[PDB]
Formats: sequence, C-alpha cells, structure tokens
Amino acid sequence: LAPDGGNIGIGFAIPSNMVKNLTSQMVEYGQVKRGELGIMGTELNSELAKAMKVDAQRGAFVSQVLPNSSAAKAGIKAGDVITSLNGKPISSFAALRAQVGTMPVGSKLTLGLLRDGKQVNVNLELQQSSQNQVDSSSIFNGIEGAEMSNKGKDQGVVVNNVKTGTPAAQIGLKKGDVIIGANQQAVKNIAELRKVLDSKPSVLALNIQRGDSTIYLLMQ
Amino acid sequence: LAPDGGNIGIGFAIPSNMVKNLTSQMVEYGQVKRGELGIMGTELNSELAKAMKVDAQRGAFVSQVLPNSSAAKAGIKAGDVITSLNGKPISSFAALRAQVGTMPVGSKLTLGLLRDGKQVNVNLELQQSSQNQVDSSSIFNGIEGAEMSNKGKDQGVVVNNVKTGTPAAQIGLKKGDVIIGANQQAVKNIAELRKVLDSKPSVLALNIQRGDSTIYLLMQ
Repeated sequence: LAPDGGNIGIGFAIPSNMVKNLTSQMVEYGQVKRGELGIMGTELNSELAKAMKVDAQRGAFVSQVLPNSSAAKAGIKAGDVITSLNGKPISSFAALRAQVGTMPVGSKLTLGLLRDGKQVNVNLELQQSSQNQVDSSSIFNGIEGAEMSNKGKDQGVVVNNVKTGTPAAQIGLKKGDVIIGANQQAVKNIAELRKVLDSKPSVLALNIQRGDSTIYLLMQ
Repeated sequence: LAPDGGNIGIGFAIPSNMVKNLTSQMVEYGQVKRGELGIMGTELNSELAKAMKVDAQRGAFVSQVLPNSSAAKAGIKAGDVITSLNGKPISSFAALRAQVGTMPVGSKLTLGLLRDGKQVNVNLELQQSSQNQVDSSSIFNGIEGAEMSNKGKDQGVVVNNVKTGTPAAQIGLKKGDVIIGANQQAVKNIAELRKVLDSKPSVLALNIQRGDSTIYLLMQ
C-alpha cells in the first residue's frame, strides 16, 4: 500500500500454502482448475451477528446455497455461518474465498458451521464451475480473438469464443472448433501447442475440426 | 500486362484445350454447366511443404474436402496434395481450378495424390454446384430484373431472382415463375427464347406459370 508509490512500511504477500496449491496445479496442467462449492455470502460483522442472533463477530455468512452444488448436497442452509476450515479458524469471508478458489476441483475438506447457535461439522468436495483463463493472446502472442483452453482428456485445445474484428478468426477461425494437430504433430493440450509455437513455424498449419469434419487453418 | 495500355512484350492467352471444352459445351446448351469436386485449398509453396513434411514445392493443397461431394465420396482427406491430373503434372492450384471449372459436370478424370509422402491414384466425376450466369439483361437487352436459366430438361426458362426496382418485375414478373410459351411458340430453353426475341415482337406475350396456375405477362 502506498500513495506516491513508496514503502510506508506496509507490504503484502501471498501465504505459502496458497501458492503451493496454485503451483503444483499448473505444474501438471499448465492452468488452474477452479473448484467451487456453489454458495453466496458476505462478511459477518458484529451488527449482523446481532440481527441473526448468533455468537461470532467474525466469519463467513451463508447467503444462499446453490442447488446441485457441493454445498447443496453437503446439506448447508442459507443463514448458516462457517467458523473453521479443516480445523483452521476463519477470520472472514474474503479469506475463505481465496482459500478455496486456491484449491483444485475434487479437493476434500472439512468445515465447522454454526446454524442456530449450534455447531456443525460437515465434509465436502470442490466441483466444477464456469471460469475463464488462457487467451488466444497468452499463447499466440499477438493473435487476438477467441479464448482457448484444454478439452476432455488430452483431446486437444478448444476455441472458447471468437470475437468479431479479431485476427485469429480472420484466419478462418470460428468458435467450437477443436485443434487436434499441427505440422504433423499431434496436440493433446496447450502444452504440446505452445511447444510447437516455440519452434516458431514461419507458416502455421492447424489441423482442427468443425462439427464432424476435418480441416486446416493457416498463418505466418 | 501493361501500365499505360501498351505491349511490353508480355501477352496472355487461354490454352486451346480449355477453350474446346467451354466451347462444345455452349455449342449444345447455350451456357456452361459447371462441375465441382467440392473442395477448398491453396497454393502449396515451399514453406508449406516444410510445415507439412512432404516432398513437393508446387501443387494443390487439400484444405478441407466437402461432405457428399465427389471428393468426399472419392475418398480424399484434408491435408492431401494433388500432383497430377489425367497424367498431367500440376503446376499449381490456380491452374487446377481453371482446368476443371472448364470441364462439364459428370466429366470423368483421374488424379495423383500424395498423402503422408505416399502417392495415390483416384478416379472421380464432377457434380453439380450453385453457380450464376445468363441474366435478364443478356437476353432481354434492357429489361433488367431477375436472373434466368434453363430448367429440368427442355422444360422452359426459370426466373432465378427478381430484384426490387427492376423493370422486368414491373411487368408482372416474380421469381419462381416458369415461362413455358410465348406468341403461340413453345419454349424449352433459352435458345428457343432469344430466338423469338430475334423476331422482335413489338408486343411480347409470355406464357408462364406461378405455382399450379397458368398466366401471361406482356411487354412492348
């Protein structure tokens, strides 16, 4: 923190543990697989604890669970408060968020609630979601256009969404396509891709597939 | 070729063979029946042959075959290259195009491929398409409006597409119609038509048919 970029004696850093997770993740996927419980909430301050008659001036307040979400299934009600995660007391919602957004889908964990002044322990598991990452710029270096990410297993890279006046598409690119190969080199994931990109082909041979067809796209 | 229209010593001419085809065609139909294989592609230069690991600095590269097209049926894959046509080596795609666009639907022919460094010979036949020719101007001389072409056998002339502020339609003309006769003279094809037009009727009696009906249109 600093007005006039200069150290006032207040610095911030991301806890190791958090990083470890985000780390060993990419280590094996070149990206982040965000797990969610499927809930909404907000910081439990003192005033709130009043209104909702509980003993806890800090914590995460459960606005509204989602249906068919880990939380749903787990059995959590709107109007509950979480006090701990894997034994670790919870300062506030903000943390809780960062804490779990940190973790990879399917990650198991245990929680301490407190609905109606009564403590609760429940288990759970992160599920899927609907996030965003890795663009046609973070890999093409210049070729704006559709977003891009992996697909199924090592089944190649899927074009998320081509814009309008975007150069990628001005190469014959269209959403839904599914790059399977390039330059006689199979592609199973963004890794094998940026890897071919590293060889820096002057001419770029895409082996994609719209619908049930098989085609190629080009570049320079 | 010439800046400031003047011969620099560079002239161009259309090969006999090509012309012969286009010729004997009209000779018997007053028009061109364009056959297509149903494929997309682009000039195979050296760079490409690199990227796609083949031996051939010139040729036609098979971008993406079409489904239910001669090529499809024939059994050709996107990423193949053609080296010859009816034994005739192929300089480049451009030629290949002109070469076949030249030929009439159903024309049989034999090709030499080279997928994965391995030579291929395949047979084929041009099919239909979706082209454009002969206008309501190329026959009416002045009467703009819908495009026009033959229909089925000698079953008369079909109005392709009437515009908006076009005089032909401002005669009662509408797309889909099917001129069958005129001036007590049957019409089976554009020939029999421009033939009546040659007699230059002061007044023009069209015997067309919208839907299941029978009507007449007029002119001066």
